[PDB]
Amino acid sequence: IPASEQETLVRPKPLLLKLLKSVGAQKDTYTMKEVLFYLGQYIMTKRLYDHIVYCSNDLLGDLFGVPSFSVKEHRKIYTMIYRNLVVV
Ligand SMILES: CC[C@@H](CO)N1C(=O)[C@H](CC(=O)O)O[C@@H](c2cccc(Cl)c2)[C@H]1c1ccc(Cl)cc1
Repeated sequence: IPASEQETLVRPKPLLLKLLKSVGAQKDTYTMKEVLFYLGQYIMTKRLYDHIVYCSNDLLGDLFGVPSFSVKEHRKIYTMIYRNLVVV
């Protein structure tokens, strides 16, 4: 993962936005760095993470389309996030 990826500007789809609205200020456009941070906070505050995040229990599962995933497979995490947003 290159560092430039954090700068990508994105518009969340409603379900991603609903999730971000529980942890951060609402706005139309976010950086990827913000999205990952808010998802990070969402996961830790709700204790979906202990290297596995368990989310069949949670909206996050519907978002990502998985019951769980490893926090170390960053490529796959980006892919799952990307299908819930639009790059601007
Ligand atoms: C779930 C806790 C948060 C705390 O920063 N978190 C991690 O523990 C691990 C740490 C790591 O393995 O480097 O992944 C973080 C992260 C940062 C940036 C991009 C990605 Cl794909 C993951 C990052 C993370 C953010 C969002 C998502 Cl969806 C998954 C993991």
